[PDB]
Amino acid sequence: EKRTGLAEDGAKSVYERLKNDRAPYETRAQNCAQYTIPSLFPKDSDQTPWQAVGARGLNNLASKLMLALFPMQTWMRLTISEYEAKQLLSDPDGLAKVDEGLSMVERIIMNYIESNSYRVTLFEALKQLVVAGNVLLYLPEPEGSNYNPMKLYRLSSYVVQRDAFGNVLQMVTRDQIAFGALPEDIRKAVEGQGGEKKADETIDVYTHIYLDEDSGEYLRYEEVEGMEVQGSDGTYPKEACPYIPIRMVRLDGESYGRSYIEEYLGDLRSLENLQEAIVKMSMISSKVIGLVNPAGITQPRRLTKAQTGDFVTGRPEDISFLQLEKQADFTVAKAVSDAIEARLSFAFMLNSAVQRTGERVTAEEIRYVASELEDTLGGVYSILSQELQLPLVRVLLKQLQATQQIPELPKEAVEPTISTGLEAIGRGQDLDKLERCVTAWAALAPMRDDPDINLAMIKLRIANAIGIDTSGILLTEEQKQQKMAQ
Amino acid sequence: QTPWQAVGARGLNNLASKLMLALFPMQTWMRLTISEYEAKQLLSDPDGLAKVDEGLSMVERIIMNYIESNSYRVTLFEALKQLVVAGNVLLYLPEPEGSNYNPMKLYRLSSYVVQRDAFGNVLQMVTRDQIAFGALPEDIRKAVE
Amino acid sequence: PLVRVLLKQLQATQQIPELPKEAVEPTISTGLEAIGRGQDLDKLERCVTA
Amino acid sequence: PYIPIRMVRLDGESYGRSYIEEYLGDLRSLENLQEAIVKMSMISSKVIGLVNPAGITQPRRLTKAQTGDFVTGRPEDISFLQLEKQADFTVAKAVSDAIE
Amino acid sequence: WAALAPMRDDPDINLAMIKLRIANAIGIDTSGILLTEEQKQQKMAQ
Amino acid sequence: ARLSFAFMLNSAVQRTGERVTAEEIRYVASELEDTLGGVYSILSQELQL
Amino acid sequence: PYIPIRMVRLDGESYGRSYIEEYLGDLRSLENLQEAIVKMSMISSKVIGL
Repeated sequence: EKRTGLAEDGAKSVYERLKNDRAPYETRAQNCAQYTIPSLFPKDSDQTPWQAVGARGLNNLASKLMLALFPMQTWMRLTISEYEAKQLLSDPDGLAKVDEGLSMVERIIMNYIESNSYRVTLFEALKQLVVAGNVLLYLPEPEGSNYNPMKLYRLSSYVVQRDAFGNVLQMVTRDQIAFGALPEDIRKAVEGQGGEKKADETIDVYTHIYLDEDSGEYLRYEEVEGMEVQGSDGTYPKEACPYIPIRMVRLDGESYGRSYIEEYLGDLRSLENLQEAIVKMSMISSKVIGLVNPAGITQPRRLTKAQTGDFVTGRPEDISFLQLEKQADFTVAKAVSDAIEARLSFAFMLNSAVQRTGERVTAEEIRYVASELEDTLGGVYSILSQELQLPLVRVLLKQLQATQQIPELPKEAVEPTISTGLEAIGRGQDLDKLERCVTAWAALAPMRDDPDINLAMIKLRIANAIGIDTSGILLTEEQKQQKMAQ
Repeated sequence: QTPWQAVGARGLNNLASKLMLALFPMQTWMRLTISEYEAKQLLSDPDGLAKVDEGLSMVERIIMNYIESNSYRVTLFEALKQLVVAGNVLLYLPEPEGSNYNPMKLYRLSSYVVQRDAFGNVLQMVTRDQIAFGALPEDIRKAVE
Repeated sequence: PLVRVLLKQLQATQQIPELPKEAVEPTISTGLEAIGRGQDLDKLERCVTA
Repeated sequence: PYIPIRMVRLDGESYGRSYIEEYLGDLRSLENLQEAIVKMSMISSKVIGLVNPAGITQPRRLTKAQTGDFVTGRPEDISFLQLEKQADFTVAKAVSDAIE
Repeated sequence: WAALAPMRDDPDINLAMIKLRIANAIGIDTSGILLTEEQKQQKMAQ
Repeated sequence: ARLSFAFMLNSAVQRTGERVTAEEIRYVASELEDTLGGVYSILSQELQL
Repeated sequence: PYIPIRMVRLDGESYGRSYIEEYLGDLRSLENLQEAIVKMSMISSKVIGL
């Protein structure tokens, strides 16, 4: 069947069209990668760098973020939905069974992420997210309990179109598979479409995903050499598309995202250009060249051949050694280079932005400057929890629930709330409030045996101000007199 | 074109980061409490009161759950940057509409306009989107040709 | 303004289960009050130390 | 549902002022200077030989020499072009730094 | 839990609930952390 | 020096510039731990499992 | 039982990148410089009478 809508005139033809507005982004990504790690986004179409600062910064930033966002620890938290949680009012037996299945679900997701090598690709994705605007993550249908890894498309080989509100209208990926590696059906279709193909010839395979105007849901198909692939068609519901295009830095009303490094590219290239001319300098400067005056007696052969300790026919007025003596010029260059590199280290939260060789670095300023690095990391992290973490989890839930790898739970826990960050680590806001109230209560120990002060009321008021539940914090009359008797 | 120095870049970035962690943290950040007038009514009625405070600090957690689930933090960040560099930002939050992914919309100063009265209340606004024809809704698309 | 609006939008779509009149127009604290490190707590535990 | 926000108010006016605007002077000053400084560092780090063509020392023979090599020439013919704007720099640096 | 030693002999504070709540926020199993009624009164007797 | 950070050589701490404090040693050492945790958490997925 | 391992993945590619590659520029630089310096030290240690 000929399909229409956004897929009216072929997948490849859409890819081609949308590529036009994507181009700036991939130029920008190519420039940033040039001065860090070029293999992330090479300057092929529309060699290593001199300095390694870009390289170790990017590597650092990714590592840090990946150990924050996706640690070996449990990192999401599923909890009962607010509405259904109001239902199980005065039903602890029926509740605590919900939370048991939810925290089971937690563990299943975790076991999946562990066993399908999600961490490794997430790393590569973070690098990409940092250097270029965007990554496209694709997680296929679980399909058994097999090794189901994730797939990553770097900005160069995929394309996106968003509406007014930033919702995804259509996507087109473009794999480049060698003919030999293609499935037989596809392989046969291709050569049956004319011209016999060599095993090492590469074949563009376009994958089109798009919103249908009629259905409130996505359609997908694969498309090779202008013809749709046999049984490559499919559909995805709007709220759970397994293709996730991620932006690092949003500009609303725009299909792709800006990148992190781009903001600090000015100072990065500046460093690169300088570090080059300095290294070259040092090379001229470490080269010894003698100068025998040919008007003199001292003959150069006789010098080169000499053993150490040797007396040789000559005068010292004939030989001189070519001195560079660009000694001051160097320290000006160095001072600048150093300044910039220092500025970059802060932007890559390298811990050795503390390392200043100027003065005796106190201990007290270290804590303050290290908390400027924590400040700016909290920034990217709290943005990448929304952008990368929550969508990845939300989609994994729906995917696993579809294949009944998630044993049936009671209605309450089908749409739970997904906590991430410090809550899940078990170091959250609730615990803090509780153990700040305990420390506030211990400060009325020097009046425990009160004359007429009434500890009960003050005890409850402290908890209220701080904001603990205080649902069964105070001992009731019947339970207190019961405990007074025993 | 990029700038020669990155002091401004890290400066703005710092400022926004700090502000956004202060204004919109993962913690609860608003607090809803009984109105002064109606609170005077429930004088000597604790049982009837702390039920109000119970439904309110429910409301808190609902708003919070929405802000978490609808990516409010990420757009607030971009808005704070905008707010610092250009004088003003425009936030648009559409009708919840089911229980779906309803994000917020941001209009930079360049693509919206405002007129205020004497007392500074809003009289009119006019935003200006710039959509590719292909992305438009079919009804509009067909009107346009 | 952000909060005030959300309240009115959520109460419109009855994504906010009905509460008794008192809590339809409440007062919206922000800042330190909410964090649980406010003026009230300070005054209390300054009175305990006195 | 449309909320137009201002950063810094000026009463009786539809739009708001910005935070950075207040400090723009010192910011553009910085940007002008750090430019002129960066460019300085590129001049200063560039080696350029000067072989006196009245002389004996021929430049082809200097560029082709290995390290350790002895070569026909006199050190009155080669000189390396020095920028020595060492003091002028630290003036510019002092000011840049003060602003930063 | 060692931080509520300066109020172990509580007047009307209820250690039981706060002890379980701390464990929940941290996120231990709490599957048989509290002493049950029959097992507690058994231990009080012995 | 730069390469020593990249190879997590402990003696990237060793700077002859200044009297190296005790408090910065810890902080710079944990840059090396940071970047080691990086390669390790990858190679655990790539090589170990 | 054949396990081919990659260090640094590039999705859609059969072989992996290396860890050192990312820092090779600074490494060859050192090698070149250290060579010219060691060679300097042999010229500097050599006594020749005239």
